[PDB]
Amino acid sequence: RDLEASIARYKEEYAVLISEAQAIKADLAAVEAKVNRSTALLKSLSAE
Amino acid sequence: VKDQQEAEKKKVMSQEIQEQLHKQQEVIADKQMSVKEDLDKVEPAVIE
Amino acid sequence: VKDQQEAEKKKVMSQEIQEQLHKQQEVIADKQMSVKEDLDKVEPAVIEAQNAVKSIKKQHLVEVRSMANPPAAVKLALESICLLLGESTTDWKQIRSIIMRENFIPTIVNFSAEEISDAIREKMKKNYMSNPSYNYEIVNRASLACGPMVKWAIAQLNYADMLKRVEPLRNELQKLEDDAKDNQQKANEVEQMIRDLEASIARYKEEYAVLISEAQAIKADLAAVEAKVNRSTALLKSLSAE
Repeated sequence: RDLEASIARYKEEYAVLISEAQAIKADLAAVEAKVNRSTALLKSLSAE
Repeated sequence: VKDQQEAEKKKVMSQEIQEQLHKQQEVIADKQMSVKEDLDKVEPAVIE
Repeated sequence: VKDQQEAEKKKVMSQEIQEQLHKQQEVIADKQMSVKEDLDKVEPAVIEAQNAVKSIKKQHLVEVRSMANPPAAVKLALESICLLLGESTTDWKQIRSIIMRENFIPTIVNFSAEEISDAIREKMKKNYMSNPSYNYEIVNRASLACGPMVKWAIAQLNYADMLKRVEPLRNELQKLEDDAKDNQQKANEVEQMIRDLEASIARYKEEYAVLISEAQAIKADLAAVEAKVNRSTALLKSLSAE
């Protein structure tokens, strides 16, 4: 049970960490959208 | 994984406890006959 | 968990391999000394066996038709025929046994351990009474035909009565080999099926971290939806008076 508790409780709170990682990927994806959108406008005004 | 395997290693020696449960049956069977022998013998002395 | 445990139960089967590899060390050590014994013994026979093929028809056929065999050849040809299940002491039986064209085949077929100890013990006694004979007259010039076969007849006696020292060694090797070879087949099997489990686990285990994260994504979305429901319900009850 000491292992089982260690097996159990140190399995799902560690799955909370990957949930935080998912937020980072979403934030990185949101930034990546800003990366291309800003670059697209930047090259649009190259003629100007 | 290693926590589970160690737990299952203790589950393997929990099967050893099942063997000791078979030993418990041997202990109980030998004890019951010894108690029966004592019951036929010890009781008159207790009255004395 | 069980697949790895089954893989680790096969790792327990892999834990048998280094015991079997320790048996391999026993096999290798026993093989090396057996090979060393073979190297000290087998090599002259290979030379003699090749010399049998090198023998020319003219050397043998001419001397078979001789009206009297030389005394050097008589002492050595008689013992050779005793190997051929034709034990005899007459020259004509020697002549007949060699006439057949099928006699060029068994110059190599004859093999050492077919010899009975009593038959072998007769030859050392024949060796003692004929020690100056055999290879010594082969070197002289007794006959070109006798050369390859006399030394061939000299051998097969340095194998018997001491291959019996190798018989327990080879029998122990056979017990070690057969136990190891079937177990070594398991070793190849265990390694393959360990990878098969691990490959299955690899495609399965690594996807669960994404899968549980997907569940974490749903509960995060579920909390956001639930928060909106409570917030919007508070708005409606506040806007109820309006």
